[PDB]
Amino acid sequence: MASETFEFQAEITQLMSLIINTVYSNKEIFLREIVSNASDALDKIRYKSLSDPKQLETEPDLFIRITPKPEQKVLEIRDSGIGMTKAELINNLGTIAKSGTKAFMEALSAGADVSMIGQFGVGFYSLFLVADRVQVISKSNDDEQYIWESNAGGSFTVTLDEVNERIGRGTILRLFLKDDQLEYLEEKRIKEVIKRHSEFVAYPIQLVVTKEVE
Amino acid sequence: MASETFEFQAEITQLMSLIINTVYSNKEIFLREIVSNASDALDKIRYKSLSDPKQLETEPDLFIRITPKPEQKVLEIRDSGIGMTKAELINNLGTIAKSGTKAFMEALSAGADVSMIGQFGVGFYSLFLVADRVQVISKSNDDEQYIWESNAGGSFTVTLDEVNERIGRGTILRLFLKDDQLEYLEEKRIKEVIKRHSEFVAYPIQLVVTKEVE
Ligand SMILES: Nc1ncnc2c1ncn2[C@@H]1O[C@H](COP(=O)(O)OP(=O)(O)O)[C@@H](O)[C@H]1O
Ligand SMILES: Nc1ncnc2c1ncn2[C@@H]1O[C@H](COP(=O)(O)OP(=O)(O)O)[C@@H](O)[C@H]1O
Repeated sequence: MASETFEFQAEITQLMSLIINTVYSNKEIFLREIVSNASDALDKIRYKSLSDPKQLETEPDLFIRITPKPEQKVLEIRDSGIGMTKAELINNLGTIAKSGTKAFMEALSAGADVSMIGQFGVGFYSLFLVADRVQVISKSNDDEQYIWESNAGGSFTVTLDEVNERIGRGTILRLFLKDDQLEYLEEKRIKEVIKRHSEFVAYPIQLVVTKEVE
Repeated sequence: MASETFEFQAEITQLMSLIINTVYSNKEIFLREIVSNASDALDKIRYKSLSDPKQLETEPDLFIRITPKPEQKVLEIRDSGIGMTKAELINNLGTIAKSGTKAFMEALSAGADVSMIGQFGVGFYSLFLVADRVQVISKSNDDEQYIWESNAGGSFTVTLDEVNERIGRGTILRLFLKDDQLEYLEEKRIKEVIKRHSEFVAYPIQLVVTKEVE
């Protein structure tokens, strides 16, 4: 299964190391951005389903699910939202200019809290506060399952997915956490971050935890 | 306290008797539109509060509250959302052309479900399925409390509010129910309608009920 490679729009590349190369204190904000994005994609499929009810049948349950994979130093965040086709992944996650990218960077220079990233419509890129590599695994009703992958350099890849679990519909954000941000694999830390910043979310937030039988 | 009178945009007046003069079966949909509008106004104040936290201090609790007043044949639906100033009430609730009004009426003629009214951005006017008169009582952080009132004719009034309970911030939709839609004053009916159409709402929905002490 052959990967295709794409270049990021210049300012997005600039943003990603303005982010991956911050001191910044309040790195936990990366999870509120993901949950907020997940909730929007779930909004979209629900809104779409108003006039096309069958769109929901590929995955009738509407949820956000967080799954630590400590052996792999990975945190996953799944939603059963609208998903992205191959062309959406390429268009929406890097090739096309985002309206607020340059404005956000300008605001950051002037002293804005990184927390405002969401208000500039580029909150997706905050994942690079905690992760040096990411896969977005996504299944839209309108396409096959694909994997988009980035290590914050100037190119990303998109590959037809023949290696991951089948998602009915929606997206898995798969974060390869930095060796110093491994706290985010912990059940108590996750819970704490969710209650602080994601209080008004209309969908269940599920946490998957593994325990030894004693 | 002197009322001012305003004329509705022509097509809105047309819509209001296309609605108040329907047979239509599924009139319960009027409550999902109100809850959806309440949730949006709560979204707006929360979104606004991201960069102006003090906006929330006029009413720190974020809620939708439904209160039957059977003696008056009234149903109220309150939210602690962003509210509307006098100028917003005049602009947003009747004087200015809404993008979907004529399109909705055209779709209705072709056989669309009245339920689609929300998708055309004119869902507010569905209240006239069950009510022959309405007051919108509203308090924005940016203005005094005002009352907008309509009986579905071609004019509405706006009055400085010196007669209703003070709301900290937000809106009371006060419906004067038709003599044949009094079922909507009933605790069990309300509950049933809410669970069917308002399952993914991020705010608590509170129901106020009066019971005799036995
Ligand atoms: N979980 C997801 N499901 C579907 N689409 C997504 C998801 N996460 C991000 N996207 C897409 O990426 C775009 C960029 O996300 P982001 O930078 O947070 O900006 P926005 O404010 O538009 O969400 C979104 O508009 C959306 O189309
Ligand atoms: N509870 C409320 N609080 C504040 N504003 C409201 C409320 N209900 C309605 N509005 C205002 O009236 C407008 C018209 O409502 P509606 O016809 O449902 O269309 P929309 O799809 O814009 O909500 C809204 O955009 C909003 O500005």
